[PDB]
Amino acid sequence: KNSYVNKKGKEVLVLWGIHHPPNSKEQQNLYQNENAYVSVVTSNYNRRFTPEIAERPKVRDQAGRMNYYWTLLKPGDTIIFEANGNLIAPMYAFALRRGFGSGIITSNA
Amino acid sequence: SSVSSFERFEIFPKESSWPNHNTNGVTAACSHEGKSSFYRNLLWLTEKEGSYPKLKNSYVNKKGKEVLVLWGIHHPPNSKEQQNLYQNENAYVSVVTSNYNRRFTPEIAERPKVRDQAGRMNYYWTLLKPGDTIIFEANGNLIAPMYAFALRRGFGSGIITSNA
Repeated sequence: KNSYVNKKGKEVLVLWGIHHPPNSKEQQNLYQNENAYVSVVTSNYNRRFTPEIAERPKVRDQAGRMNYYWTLLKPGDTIIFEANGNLIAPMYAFALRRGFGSGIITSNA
Repeated sequence: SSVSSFERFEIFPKESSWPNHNTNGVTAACSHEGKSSFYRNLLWLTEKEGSYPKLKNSYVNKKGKEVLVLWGIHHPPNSKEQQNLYQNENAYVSVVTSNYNRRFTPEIAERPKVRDQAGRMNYYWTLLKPGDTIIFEANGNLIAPMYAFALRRGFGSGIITSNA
């Protein structure tokens, strides 16, 4: 269990992953607990995650899956990461400055 | 926004619907008159004689029109409070109708205190059709209805935000 408080005064965008092994033996040699979990929570966020161990097609030569999540952490809001396996914890997060006239375009110029 | 009116009728009577569960669960977050109080349309069900037997209580929509039912599901900050209020760490709720079917499970984990409460309270709803039954089955963490609302659909209605 690890915690961060938003001391930036700006919307901290946190990204984390939840891994899903293709087999139960890999779950037991990377994370020890077969019935592992993760539980990322804030003041208004609350979600538990659980690895769905199952045999799947290889993509980038990987039968495993890797579910990427996010939430906005408000000014002064605390986030509490908790787990006993499969949590791919953030190194870095991004304190956003809102601004208008921005937007995504697809250009070959 | 598409309703003109409804009636506030007691869908599950506080005393008779729960002979095996203490219904007078009350919180400082829902305080009123300065003392701790609770929702006039919900019951916080807890242990009675230090036990929470598996409840199974049912209502049928005999109002002949869309009954909006409201219920909460509690999620403790710790496994001590999960035991002390609900007896079962393997606690669940299951609210089911003709076209509705949903099971709930307490996501127990420590969280940032809001309104001076580390616990969470997830408010769910469903429309109960004319003549349709709703069945509440649980062994913990069900915050059962007291009251529900038989709708009367309106036109020209809508929600506005006005300081006038």
